This record gives sequence, structure tokens and C-alpha cells, in this order.
Amino acid sequence: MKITDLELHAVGIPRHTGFVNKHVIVKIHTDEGLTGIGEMSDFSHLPLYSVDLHDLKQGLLSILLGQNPFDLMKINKELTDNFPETMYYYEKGSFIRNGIDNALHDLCAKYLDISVSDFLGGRVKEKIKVCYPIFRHRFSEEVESNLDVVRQKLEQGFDVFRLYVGKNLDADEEFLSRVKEEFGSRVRIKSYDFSHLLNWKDAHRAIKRLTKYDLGLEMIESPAPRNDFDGLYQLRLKTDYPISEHVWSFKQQQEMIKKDAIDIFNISPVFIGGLTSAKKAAYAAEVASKDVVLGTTQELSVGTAAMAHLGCSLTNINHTSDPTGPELYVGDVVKNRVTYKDGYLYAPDRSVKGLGIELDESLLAKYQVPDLSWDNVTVHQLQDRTA
Amino acid sequence: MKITDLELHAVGIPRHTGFVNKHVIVKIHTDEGLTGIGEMSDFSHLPLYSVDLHDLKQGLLSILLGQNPFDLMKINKELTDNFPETMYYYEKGSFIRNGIDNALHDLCAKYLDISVSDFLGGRVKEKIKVCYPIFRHRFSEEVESNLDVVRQKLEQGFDVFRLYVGKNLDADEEFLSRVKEEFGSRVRIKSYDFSHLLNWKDAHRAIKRLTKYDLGLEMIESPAPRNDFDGLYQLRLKTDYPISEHVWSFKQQQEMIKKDAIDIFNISPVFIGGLTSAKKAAYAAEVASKDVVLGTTQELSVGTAAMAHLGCSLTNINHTSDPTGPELYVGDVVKNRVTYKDGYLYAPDRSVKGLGIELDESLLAKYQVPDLSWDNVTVHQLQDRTA
Amino acid sequence: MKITDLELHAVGIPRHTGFVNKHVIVKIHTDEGLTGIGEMSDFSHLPLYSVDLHDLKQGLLSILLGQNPFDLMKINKELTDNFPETMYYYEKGSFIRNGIDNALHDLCAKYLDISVSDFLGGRVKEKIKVCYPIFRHRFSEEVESNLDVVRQKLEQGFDVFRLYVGKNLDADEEFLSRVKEEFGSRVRIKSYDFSHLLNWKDAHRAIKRLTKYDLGLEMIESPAPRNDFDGLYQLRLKTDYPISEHVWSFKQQQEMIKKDAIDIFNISPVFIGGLTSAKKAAYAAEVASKDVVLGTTQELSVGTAAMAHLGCSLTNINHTSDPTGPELYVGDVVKNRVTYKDGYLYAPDRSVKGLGIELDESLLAKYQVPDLSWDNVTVHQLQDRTA
Amino acid sequence: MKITDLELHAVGIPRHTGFVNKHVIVKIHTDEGLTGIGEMSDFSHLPLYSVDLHDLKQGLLSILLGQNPFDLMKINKELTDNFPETMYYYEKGSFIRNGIDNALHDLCAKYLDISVSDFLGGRVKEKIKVCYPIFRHRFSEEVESNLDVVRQKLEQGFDVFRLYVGKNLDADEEFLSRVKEEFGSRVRIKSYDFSHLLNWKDAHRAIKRLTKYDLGLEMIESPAPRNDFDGLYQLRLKTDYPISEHVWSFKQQQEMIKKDAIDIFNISPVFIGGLTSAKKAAYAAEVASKDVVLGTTQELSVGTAAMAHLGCSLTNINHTSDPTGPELYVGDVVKNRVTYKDGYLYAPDRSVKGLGIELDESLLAKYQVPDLSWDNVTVHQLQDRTA
Ligand SMILES: [Mg+2]
Ligand SMILES: [Mg+2]
Ligand SMILES: [Mg+2]
Ligand SMILES: [Mg+2]
Repeated sequence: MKITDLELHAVGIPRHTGFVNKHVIVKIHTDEGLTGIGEMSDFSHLPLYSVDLHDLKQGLLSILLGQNPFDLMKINKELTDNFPETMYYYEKGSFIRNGIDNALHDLCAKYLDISVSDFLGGRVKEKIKVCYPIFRHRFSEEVESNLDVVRQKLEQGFDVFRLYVGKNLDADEEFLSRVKEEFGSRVRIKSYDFSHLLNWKDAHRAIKRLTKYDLGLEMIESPAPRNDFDGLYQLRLKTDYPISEHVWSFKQQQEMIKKDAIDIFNISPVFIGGLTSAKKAAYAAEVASKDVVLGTTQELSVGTAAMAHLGCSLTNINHTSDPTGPELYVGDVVKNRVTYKDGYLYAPDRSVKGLGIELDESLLAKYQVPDLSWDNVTVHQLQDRTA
Repeated sequence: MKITDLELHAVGIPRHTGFVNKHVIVKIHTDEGLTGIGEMSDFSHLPLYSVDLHDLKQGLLSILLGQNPFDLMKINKELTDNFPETMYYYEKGSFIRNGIDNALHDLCAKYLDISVSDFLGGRVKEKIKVCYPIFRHRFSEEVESNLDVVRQKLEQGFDVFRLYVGKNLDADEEFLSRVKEEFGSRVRIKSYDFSHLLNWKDAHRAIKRLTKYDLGLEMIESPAPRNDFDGLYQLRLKTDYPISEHVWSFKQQQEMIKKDAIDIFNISPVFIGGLTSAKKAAYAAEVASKDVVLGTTQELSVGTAAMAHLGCSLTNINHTSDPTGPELYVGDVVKNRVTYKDGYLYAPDRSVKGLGIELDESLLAKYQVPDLSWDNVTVHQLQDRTA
Repeated sequence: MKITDLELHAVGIPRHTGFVNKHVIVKIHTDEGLTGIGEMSDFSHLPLYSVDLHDLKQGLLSILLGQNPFDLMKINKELTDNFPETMYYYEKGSFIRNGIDNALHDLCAKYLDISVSDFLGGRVKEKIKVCYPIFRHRFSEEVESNLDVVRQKLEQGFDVFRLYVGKNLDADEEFLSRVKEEFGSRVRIKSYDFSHLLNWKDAHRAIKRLTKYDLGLEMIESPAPRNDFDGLYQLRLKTDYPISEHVWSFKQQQEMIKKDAIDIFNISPVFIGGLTSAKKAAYAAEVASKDVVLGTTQELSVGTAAMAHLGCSLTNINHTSDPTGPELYVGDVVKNRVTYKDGYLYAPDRSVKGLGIELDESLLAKYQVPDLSWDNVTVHQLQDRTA
Repeated sequence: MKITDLELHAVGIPRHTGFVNKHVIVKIHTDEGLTGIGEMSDFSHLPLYSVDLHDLKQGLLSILLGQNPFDLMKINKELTDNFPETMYYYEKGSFIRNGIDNALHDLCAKYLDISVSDFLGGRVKEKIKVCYPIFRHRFSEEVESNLDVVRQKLEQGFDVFRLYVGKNLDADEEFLSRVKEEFGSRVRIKSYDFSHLLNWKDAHRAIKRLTKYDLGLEMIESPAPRNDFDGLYQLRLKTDYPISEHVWSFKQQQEMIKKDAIDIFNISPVFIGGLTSAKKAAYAAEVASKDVVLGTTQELSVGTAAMAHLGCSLTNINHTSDPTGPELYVGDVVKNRVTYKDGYLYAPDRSVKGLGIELDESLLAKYQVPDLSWDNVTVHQLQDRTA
């Protein structure tokens, strides 16, 4: 059993918010004809440059060609050796490793005729509560529109959301006020995400005024600059609400643990390099008796299926998670998208081999994009995921 | 696919040193007729009391009955809930969880017709260098005999050993002197193990005089009392040689990491609760960029096969490990013991499904013991594994 | 005065060691016809992926178009906003910002008819002592060859070198022994560079044995993993020799200062984002009363000219620096390379406007490369700069 | 291009408050006839002794004679070597270095026929919000008068002020109450300045009662004794409002950074030694991701012009600054004072070469003073700037 070829299909898929993300669907071929599919999710984050996929294919084939897909530890080591962890939230090399590693999980699972679930430790639950995102307001005039989103998604079953805040505290507070005002306890906003936009003492003042509205608030996320472990700690000591932060590298996670800087570790395959790396981060968190939430970069059904399996295998997830990609994207690349019911992400059928997903070549062709080049976008738009 | 029954076979197997250990071979039965075998290795450690196996079977069946053997995360959680981690090196509950978890790995692997290796991440190497133990000298008159052991095992292929020290520094030094004297660089003693017998400043003085003899010394092990994280740290700062310590609980490992108390994490399934728990500890160590060595309690071929698979899957093992059970025990319970060649433990045939081991009912019956009751043994003998 | 267009010329230039690096020569055009030239130096470092220059041109033009080249603070802010600092040594976005910022310095200087020197604070000296690099030995058989290099460069005027160590301590020591042996005090090796390959306690042991040879040793560089501020500190407390480390981001530099983790801050434009960013790092170091050495990634004459001006403006450089690119590369892209005499890098003629360098279109065309795609190279080769 | 002579013109200029300050206007002459003008601002601060200007001219000429005005790094080094930093807020040597360095910027800019702005990094903005000062009340009877000042300056365009507090908390509170009472939200008091008069726990109690009045409060300044880094830290942890402190020396700034003692670094050329030193402090603050406010000692138009250019070049100024000298002084020494409109300090015309200011010899002669000798003044008056 050995890898013989690799395919990288770039796609451009807009969201209902109008923001257009580019992803790369991965295909790993073997000698026995079995193919694994994966996803390098959302390359549309800073820095403002793009990876050459023709070159990337050679590099990855160079690493993978002839390897036994079951040597995940070995292969992941070589992937990390060629794509070092950078201590940065959106390292494109992490998205790359993720697409390879999750495609390998698909490949291995299909080969054994089992669900990726049974290759990750099984099930602890069959679905995980998630939340729909309301992107940050920079102006008060954006509030009304986001209120329609709440009203609309709530009707479709999502009773839990999360709010990106920090750029205009007045608009943030206005939105929260309007929500409480109109839906009362019908809607919950499980977290206010600062996206590392504020220094901790500034986050502290903002947290203090935003938490006047507690609609089932579960955590405050990224309330300090990237890698400001000490800032996170001081803030963790000053706020009653749990402090969550994303895990984008092992070194960074080690440091937050040593400093006891946070309460909840937001782990998501795409930012840490894949399912193999996510399990490592998750287990490190378990060993440290730390809570975990399944974060997201908002991925397509292939990626969401992968994280769904992993998510339903974790025993230390006691809060609402964030993957709602398929609901946010107007398009997708599979025959049947992962399912969301009542604000819950369902783990794919445990009977279906592999990821429990199937590619739709017509959709691939439809959303096909020549490369990962950027479009006219502003820094603010990239940070807020707006258009 | 569901568990229907459980069997616990107690065996008494003496070592060439004369010390007699009791183990429990595990059998987990399923509805589809597939059975997984495991090992609760070496119950012959303090405290001086024994577990009732009739009662234990009911308790474990109570947890396992009807469960899907693939729900390792779920099952391990319940096992931990019923057998809490105690922060003690020889918690018998850990040996118990270990036998269940490794039998589950055997069961799952057999079911998918693959080697436990392919269920643990694959292979990074095919064998791991190990060392033969020379138990501690309490009197100078024990030296000559242990020299015969070195001479004899060296001839059989083991060129690396490890020495338990601390009770009689004169005898320790005498042995080391005699070895260097007779074998020169032909034999290596990769570590001096204090077994937590000394307070750190005492270990420091002992380390200082013992390290006059460096026959390829790789680490100093357990040079501080159990759980003395600060003592380990101070000592780690005063010694050039790496400091290794056993991982017997997640809380304990978390603390050694936060304090950066050691250089090498000695991880072994039996002391942490099984393959699932060992992978967690191993990954926590990887996330912390810490070195790892595969420790041991000296197990039979069933247990050694399990650790062998795990060992050959780890990427952060850069020193000599310790599992040499089958070489130390006069007896075993399998048709073909795991193989040792040139001081290397070979991972079982990757083609053979499961653990790659086969029980020999005649041997089970031969070494069969009514229970895990103790024999006339002294505290010193239990700490040193002597007779 | 405003920017109207941008040009990115990729070149492939091999070294005498055989390693082939790819660089990008930058041209920023203005409405008044004045053009500034810059250099995005050495993209041939991990991670193993490449940036699309067609896309990059649009992104950068998007930021620069219409801007007044004199608004360095403003422009650098926007550059950082689009290419966030990642806490990683070889962030390609940093190389990119560097090429833009140094071309802007060239543009502004030419506009005022002055040397970039007079735009950076003037001169403190006219030349800076540098050292020629001897790349790391992985095998003893590589020693003889590197000895020829020493003998040969020494004859050409370089009496100071630096050695990359860490992978084969025996070969390192062998080389050092042979040098001392053959040249006595004629040659100096100002530093042993570990390239973050070892954990600090391991570096400590290595440092201890390598420093048996002190041929004018000035510093130990990168003796701890990337961003291991605490490891650097502990080591700084255990070694008499100064500890130097590269500055690859402001956050990272801030942390090393707060922890007093090192003795010498190795600052180089290419890794921190340009001359503007390097001055900031340099001034931060001055405010902290910390020593500074001008590091390097080994750049062409355009980049070397830029760093030369900056280097001769600093008052806190009291050790030998590292930029010897033009001596290491078989080719270059200018009419007259920067000059090295007696192991000193000379700052370009202070009378010549701009960088004091001139592009040679024929050379640009000669070493022209279609893109920044990778060639068959190994991880080891990328870390050691060998072929 | 070389310096040939120096002139120091002492002037005495009273404020509308009646306090009389002495300044020294600087003139640096060159061989090519180009002259740079500068300002050693406000010598009227403790300690109670004065510098001999005849002697000072010899000393400075001794340092400057024959030097190339463009060697700012070199010259500033020599200036610091002759006028060491003392860790004291009002070190007269700092005022001296400032006048020389800013005159050198004027000289260099004129020489290149550009604005000092284009010699400091360009523009990030064209004006900076500033505040008018209300000096501290020692008695309740001083309140009414200061209320007239608010009412009057507000009418002239200044809607933001700052209040010096600490000696009579009752009068402080009375003033604040009266302001809120009469102007509501029309006037803002961006900061309460303690002038290091109180120990931190005392400042904490005072802060607690004064902040009952929040008229757009932006920061609490100098709430701890001079150089009490630990006191600033403890207080920074107990107050929600940002803590700002002046930067009077590199060593002091380094220490506040290492201890993370404050939120806002108040940087002003006069207290740190000039534009060159201010940029260093500013960049150190940028590298540390710390906020900055342009402080002041209240300077004439020459000095205010200099700081204006620097201020409009900084990217990390996100609060209201303090330079309002020309509005506070009844007299000045230029043909056209820097302009203030709507509480904003405007950067001098970017088209005018140099500082964008012109000396008025008649005014120099008018406010001419024989020396910097003191007049009958009390300690309280010197601390509060009252008469
Ligand atoms: Mg995303
Ligand atoms: Mg044992
Ligand atoms: Mg380089
Ligand atoms: Mg003053």
C-alpha cells in the first residue's frame, strides 16, 4: 500500500455575507487505486500573498511519494520538517499540512472500510453544539442587517451565535442590546471574540462593558494580542468569564499551559496542521486538565466532516463549538453537505467508510479557480471576513 | 460489535534473579466471537495488599459490557472515572486500566485485520534500542554476581544496561569500576536509577561521585522523591546529564512540564493506564518539545508486544529504552516471545493482525496462580526487585 | 512625488558551495521618473512552498500605488498590516517587506541626491568587520574541504570566520582542532551557530566541549530552540561566553529583552522587514543597553549595500558581523559588487546617491528565473545551506 | 559640510498664568553658510541652580566643531557621553542635548531643501489632538479662576484639557465638579497628573475618588514617585484607566517595559535629549507594542514645531497629547507661531524647508535675558508652574 500521486483542486466559494474564500481540495492516490480526499481550508487570511500550487504539488509529492499512508506519525514529522510551526494564527503551511493529514485519514479509513471516527478513538457523542457567527460591526449601520441574520438563522434552528467585537464598542453594545431586546433568552451569544485586536488592559475595559449583556455568555476569546501569554494570564485573573484562545502551534500551546494563561483551548485542525496535530493538542490539553472547544476557520463539507469526527471523539469539550462552514458558504463541493439540526453539527454516518463524504466533480468544476491569487480586499475586510 | 464477557487469568512467573512477579492476562470477548488479549503487568509492587480478581471482573464487566470496543476515548474515560489517577508510581488501578486498554487495541486491530502498529500511527522505526537491568547492590558481595550477568548478557547481544543505585554508594561505585575495568567501552550503562530513594541534594552528591564512571551514560533517573517537582528542577539545573522521571499520572506530568523539572519523560503504558493513556502522555511531551524514553515495569510478551508497537510509533525517543521483560522472566505465556537482537526490541510482524502475539494455554495453566496474594517479601526486596 | 509602478525580477544565483538561492530584485517607479531598487533576499529557506510573484505585484502595488515614498512610517505600517509578524525566523513576508523598504530608502536618497547613509543617521565608522561562514559538518569527511575554504579565504583577506555546529559534535570538534592545529592564532572563529537545533541543556553540553577551542570566540548563537526565551536565559547564566540570537519579530525581541535572555541581539534587515524595521529593533536594543551584531541571510550586492549603510550608522556594534553574501555567491546583479578588504565590509561611497549601487540588466537577464519554485532539496540541506 | 560656530540666546518669556520661563534658542553655523536653529526648552524646573552659557558654548563647540551635521548617531553619542542620562525627569543636560539635536535636524533638512518631517519618516497624519493644561489647585479659592480659563480656551477651540492634581484633593474634586456642572460633555479632561507627588497606594485612593468625574478621561499620569516601577505596576493592575508616565532616560524606559509598569509612554524630545533620542524611545515603545503620547515641558514655537513633525510621524499615538506652549506663553521668538485649530497642533507646512519656522530677531532681542539665573520662586511654584 503506497502513495503514487497527488491532486490539488483550487476552488473559490463566496459566503452569504459576500466574502469570497479560496480553498484547495486534496486527492491522494495510491497504487491499489484507493484515493483519499482532504481539504486545505480557507487560504483567504493575511498575509497578503499566495502559494504556487504547481510548485506545492511537487514539494508534497516529494514528501509523500511511495509512503505508506498508515505512517501518520512519520509522515506528519516530515510535513512539519518542511512546513515549520511559526507561532502565527494563519500560517498557510498549517492549512497545507491539514489538507494532507485529513486526506490521509480518509484514505486509511476507506482502506479499512471504517469511518474516520473509528480511527480517532470512537464516539463520545453523536453531535456537537455549535454557533453561527455574527461578524464584527465597524459602524452602527451594520447592526440592523446582522439582526436579520440572527432572526433568520434562529428560525432555521441556530439558537446559539458568537460575536466578533473590538473595533467599535458602541456598535457591539448596540447589537447586543438589540438582540437581548428582541429575542430575550431565545438566542444565546456564547462568546465575544476580540481577534487579538486589543492589548489586555483595553480588552479588560471592553469586556467589562460588553458583559453587561450576558445572553448565555460562555467565554471571551482572544482578548489579548497574539502570543501575549502574560496578558492572557492577567486577564484570566481579572475576569470571571472563561478565557479562550486558539492553538496555532505546539510551542504556543506549551507556553499557555505553563503559564496557565487561559481556561479554554480552542483547537481546530486547520490552524494546527490536521487531525493528527489536533489530537496531539487535544491530548496535551487533557493531560493539563484544560477545557477544549472545537474552533474553526469556516471550512467546506470535506473539512467540516473531518473536524466533526474528531469533535465527537473528545471528552473534554463542555462548551459550544464554532464550525458552521457549510451553512455560511453559498456553495460546497460535495453531493451532500454535513448536516446541522437545531444548532448541532452531526458527525457523518459512522457506517460510511472514510470521511463519510463524497466529492461532486461538477461542483469542483463549477467553483474551480486558476490559483489562490488575491482579489481587491482591505486589511479590515480580511480581519473581519466582511465585504 | 459489542463486548460480552471478560476473563482474568492470574499467573506467577519468576525471574532469573529469583524474584517472582504476578501478572494477570486479560481476555475481552465480543458477540461476534472476536477476542482481544491484554496484560495487567507486574502487580508485585508496594503497597502490600492485593486486589480480589473475582470482584474486579464484575466491576470491569460492569463498565465494559455492551460497549463498542472502538470507543476507546469513551471507555478510557469510564475506566479513569472508576480508577482515579493517584499521583503514585505503582497504583494498581493503573495496571488494571492498562490490561483493559491494550486488550482493546488487540481486539480492534484483529477486527480490522491489521497490526496494532497501524492503529497507533504506524512505524517510525522497526526496533528500539533497550537495556538490560542490573538491580541495586546493598552489599559489596553482590557485585561479583552482577558482573557475571553483564558478561553473560553482553555475550547474548545486550551491550547496554542500566543500574539501580542509591542504597550503598560504595557498592554502586565498586560495580561501575569493575565493569569499566573489565569491559572498557564494550558495555554501556545508559542510566543510574535512584528510585526516588534520595532527597535531591543527596542525589546531587551521589550523582557527582557516580558520574566519575561514564560508560555512555544517557540519563539519571528518579533522582528525587516522588512528586518533588521542585527538587527535580534544582537538580536539573545542577547536573549536565539529562534528568529522567516516570510519568504515573497526567496531573504529575502536567506539573513537571510547567516547572520544566526534567529533560526526559519516561513513559510506559502500565504506569499511566494503557496504550491510550501512554499516547496522551507522549503527545503532551511532544507538544512540550520534551524527549521521551519507553520505560517499563518488566512485562511478559503480551505487554511487551503492546509497548513495542507504541515505541516504534513515537518520533521523540532519542535514547535507550527499558523493556526487557521476556529476557528477564524464566517463563512467559505466549507461543513465541517478542524478539530481542543486539540489544534491540523488535516490533511484532506488521503483517500479523492485532498484537502480533499468541497465547499458549498450556503456559497459562502452567504458571496459573489462584490469586494475587503476596509471599514473604521484604520492603527492600520489593523496592529493589531482589530475592 | 508618488509611486506609480513596481517590478519584481526573480533571479537564481548559486554559491561557491553549490547551494542555489533565489532572490527578487525590486524596482519602485514614480511619476517623476525616479526609480528605487531593492532586494527581497534569499527566499530559499523553509517552509517548502513559494510565493506567486504575479499575485504579489498586485498586492504590493495595491498598497504602494500613489503613496509618497517619504512616508516610511505610514507605508511600513501598511506593509506590516498586510504581512503580519509571525515569530518565525524565515517568514517570507519579512523578506518581502525588506525589499520594499530598502528600495524606498534608495528612492528617497536618490531623490535628495544623498547616500542612504545620510538618511539613516550618518556614519559612526566606514567599514565593519565581518566573518566568512563555514557551513555545518554532518560527516567527518566534509572537514578537509572546509579547511581548504579557510586556507583559501584567509589568503584573500578574511581572517575571521564563524562555524555552524550541532549535528555532529565530533566533526565540529575535528574541524576546530584542525584549524587551531594549522593556523594557530592566524584565523578566528567568532561564533558557533547552533541554528536552534538543540534544547538548551543539550546546547550547554555541546558548548562546554566545543569551547575547548577558543580561536577568538565572540559569541554562541541560537543555542536554544526558536523562541525559547527561558532556555536562552538559563543558558546565558551558565555560559561565560555571550549568547546571541536573531531578531525576527518585535514581539520576540520584546520578550528577549524583558527576560534579559541574551547578550547580543543579531539584527538584520531581511528577517525583520527592512531598514526601517531594523532601525527600530536596533534602537530598542540601544534603549535596553544591549549589544548588537549585524546578522545576515547572505544577500546580493543590493541588499548588502543597504545593510552596510545601516551597519556603519550603529553605535552599539562591538563584535564581528556576518554579511558576506557577494563573496559567497558566484554571481551578482550589479556592475560593481560591494567591497570586502581584510575581512571588512565597506560602506558604499558616501558621495554616490542612493544605495551607491547600480543594477546590471545583462546580469539580471542572465540569472533570471521564471519564479521562486523549489528544486530537489532536502531538509538537512535547507537548514545547513549545503548541496 | 561642517559645523563652524554656535550661538546660545537666552530668553525670558512669561505665561498667561504669570509664571516666567527661561529658554535658550540655539544656532548652529556651518562653513557653507547654512544655519540650523533649535531650542533648549524651559530651564525653569528644579534643581535650583543654573548653567553658565558662556562655559556651555565652549563645551558644545568643543564637541560639534568640524563635525558633519548629518552624523546624528555619532554626534548624539558624543552628546550623551558628555551629558550622561541621570534617571531624573528635569535633567538640564537633556534640555541641552535636545536644543542641539533639533537644531541639527533643522540644519540637515534645510540643506536638503525638505521639511524636518521628511527627515523623520514622513507623515501619518497632519495634526495631532492636544490639550490645554489647568495647573494644580492648592486652595479652593483658585478654582473660580481656572474655570474662567476653561470657559475662555474652550471658546477659542480647545475642548480638551488636563488637570494637575494631588496636593488638595478637595480642590481638585471641586474643580472637576464645577466643570462637569457647567460644561457637561462640552469639555474633556483627558488626564489627571499627579507629578509623582504621591506614593502609589495614596495615588490609588486619590484616583478612586477623582475618577468619580470622568469627562473623557484618557489616562492617569505619574501616579507614583519618580522611578517607582513596581509602584506603577501595582497601580496599573488596580486601575481600569491607562497609566502614563514620562520617559526621561533609556534605562528608566527599559525598566518600565521589562516590568510592564505602564500602559502609555509619554515621550517628549526635551526630557529625553532631542528628536533623535525621542525617536529611539518611540521605536522602543513600538517594539514593545506600547501606546505613546507626545508629552511636553511647554516649549516655544521652535521647539513645538520640532515635536509637531515628530508627532505626526508616529503611528502609535492614540490619545490626546500635551504640547500647547505657544498658546500658554504671552510671547514667542518666531515670525509666525505654530498653529492650533480646534484643539489640534498642526505640523508646519511640509513644503517649507527645515523646521518650517523663522526666528524674529526683534523678538529675540525683546525677550533677551543675560543668563539663566533664578528669580524668587518657591518649591511649590516650581512644581506647579504657578505664580
Ligand atoms: Mg477562516
Ligand atoms: Mg515492575
Ligand atoms: Mg539565507
Ligand atoms: Mg516645563
